[PDB]
Amino acid sequence: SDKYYRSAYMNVDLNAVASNFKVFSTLHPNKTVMAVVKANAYGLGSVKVARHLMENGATFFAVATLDEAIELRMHGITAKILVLGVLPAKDIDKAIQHRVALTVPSKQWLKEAIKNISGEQEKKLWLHIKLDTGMGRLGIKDTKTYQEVIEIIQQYEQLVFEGVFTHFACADEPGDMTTEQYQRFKDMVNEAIKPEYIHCQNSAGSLLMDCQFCNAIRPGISLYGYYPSEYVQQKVKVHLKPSVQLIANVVQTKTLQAGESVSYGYTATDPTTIALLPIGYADGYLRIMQGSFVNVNGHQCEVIGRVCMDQTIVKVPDQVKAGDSVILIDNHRESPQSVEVVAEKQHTINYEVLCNLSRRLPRIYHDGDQRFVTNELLK
Amino acid sequence: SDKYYRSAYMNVDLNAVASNFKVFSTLHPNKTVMAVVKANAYGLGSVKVARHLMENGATFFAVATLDEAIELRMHGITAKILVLGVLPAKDIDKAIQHRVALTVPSKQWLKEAIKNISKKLWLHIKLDTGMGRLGIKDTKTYQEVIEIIQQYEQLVFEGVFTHFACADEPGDMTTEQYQRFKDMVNEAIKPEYIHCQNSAGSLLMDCQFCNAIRPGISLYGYYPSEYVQQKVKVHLKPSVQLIANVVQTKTLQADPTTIALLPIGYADGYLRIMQGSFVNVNGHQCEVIGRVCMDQTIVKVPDQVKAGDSVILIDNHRESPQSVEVVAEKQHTINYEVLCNLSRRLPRIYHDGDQRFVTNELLK
Ligand code: NA
Ligand code: NA
Repeated sequence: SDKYYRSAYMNVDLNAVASNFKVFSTLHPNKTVMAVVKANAYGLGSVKVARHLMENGATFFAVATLDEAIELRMHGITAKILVLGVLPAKDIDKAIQHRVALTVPSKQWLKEAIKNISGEQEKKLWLHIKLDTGMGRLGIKDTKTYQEVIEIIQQYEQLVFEGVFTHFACADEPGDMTTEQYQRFKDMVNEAIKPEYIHCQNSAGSLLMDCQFCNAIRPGISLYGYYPSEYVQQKVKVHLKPSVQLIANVVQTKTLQAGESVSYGYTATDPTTIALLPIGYADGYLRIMQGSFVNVNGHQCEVIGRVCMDQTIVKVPDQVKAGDSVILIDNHRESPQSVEVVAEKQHTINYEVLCNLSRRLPRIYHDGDQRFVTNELLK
Repeated sequence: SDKYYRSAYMNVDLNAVASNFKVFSTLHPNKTVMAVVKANAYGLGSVKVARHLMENGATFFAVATLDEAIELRMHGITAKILVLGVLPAKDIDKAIQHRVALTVPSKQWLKEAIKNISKKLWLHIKLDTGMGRLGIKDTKTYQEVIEIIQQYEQLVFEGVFTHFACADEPGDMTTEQYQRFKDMVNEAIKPEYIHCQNSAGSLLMDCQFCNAIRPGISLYGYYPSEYVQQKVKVHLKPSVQLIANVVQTKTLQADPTTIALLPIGYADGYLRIMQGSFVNVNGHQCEVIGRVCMDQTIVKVPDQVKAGDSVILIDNHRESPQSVEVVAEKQHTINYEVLCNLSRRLPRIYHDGDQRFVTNELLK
């Protein structure tokens, strides 16, 4: 548990994350829940959330990069880990060494990966084949090439065909694409022997459909308590618990008299108090947040002037003083400080709001009565 | 040096940072250049920049938070360090234990802080000279704050400073505040460090009264604004490149085109709004199409592009269509934020004349 010396931090509720995970376990009781903790678990912290989820029965995680995988491995995570991106061929030995499964996006990739397998790392190379079934980006599109890759894997005892998966492009919105990909997926996967894991659903897909054919699900943002779109949120009645709060303590206040002003980038008409927050755009509270409202001791206050790199200014009631807690992002969907309202202010989606949260912010994890802190600057 | 396992990274040119530093040193020959390495040296990695700058004459550094100062201390930085932000009383002792100078924003703050004192305390007093940016406004209180320092042998009045609000724009405001600053300072004993200029102030004025300067963004090769760029001769060398290699290509039908998939996305700081931008794939300007994803970006490319080819997303030139300022415009923000957005997920590859060194915070 790291120390921190600036009252600006994120509260991460691990009980909320464990509830969300159960919601998914409960919705799909016959499937393996492959917890997606890529991008540092969407800003919350891969390691701490992964440890926590393991203590609650998670046996499989998905990340974006091998760096993310080795990071969980260097911190005691022993569950299975699948890398969703394409590993540079050179690094194949490190995946083998660290027991990390890998995505095969193409035949070419597999062929180049084999060539870089020196014999120093002799454990198995677990492989999940990615299939392209719709808005084709990454993955194998034709069944023939798919059989050929499987056929290649079967020449080497060291390579295991552990999974096959696909990703939906529009599942968080109305349309027949998703169901069209699902059928395309089965049509590809049926023309060859099935591997252990068959997974096609993200958060949207898992909350909206059952997909009996896909024995593993990959919930993401919803683990952290957020709906992947308004459509899904208004569609299903499952309850997800937001897990994040962004907080800052007022460090100083000044009273402007009518006629006096302050220049952070504001002139007062009546007597007004201003509070100085030690948080700014380098923490991920972007400049475009100007004019948004934040919660001070219960009341909505306006963010004035411009947001600076390390400071933010707020028009507040006179009684507010140094030490008062300010909630910039709250843990409730129907809140003027919800991740969604902030995303709207940033003209983006909830994913990016959490992702912008910089390393300069400590993560303070809550589990029942327990409290623990991670401060990257001092790690 | 750390390993890294995704072909996406930042090239941080320390030789460019050292030159920019010498330009300021040369421009203000007899001043201390208090190098601003706050916010992880605007995204470049403060530990490596500070260490590199100490090897080139840097004797004083400025950060935004005590965590930032302590981080430098943990890694061998021995020079002076001033926390520009306001540290509440609680943590003062740790600023004393670690030898970090602090900012006195008010008398309330000082008086109060004279209670977590339980080893010198180096204080730089902050004055509000007209724009409001919180600080002591009146000479009286200014004189009262010093007298208070004089009462404790452990408290040291090391400096006084102010922040100009509009040095990046034209007008007399800066000058008028520069005068107020003098008027206040000349009414009390003068401390060893007197500083009033940021990158802008440093590039545009001489300010002989102020014996120290605080360049920040410009140390890294960026002009604080176009107006400053169009008014000064001084040439700054941009120090950052953002690169990714194409992981796979795919050809589409219905105009038919080839798309390239890059292993970088908004979780790395290449924001969603970058859709519609251009990147440099082997000298070819290619558009970023479709939605930028958390981990991937798709670029419209000529059919001759292939897996493994390098893509420049942010280039180390100002004139370029991938300059930090062009990216800033696309992001409807300022160059400073483009740099701060770059995530911990990106490895920083430092260049120091064919000496390469990597920092991968994930394996660190
Ligand atoms: Na095999
Ligand atoms: Na003294």
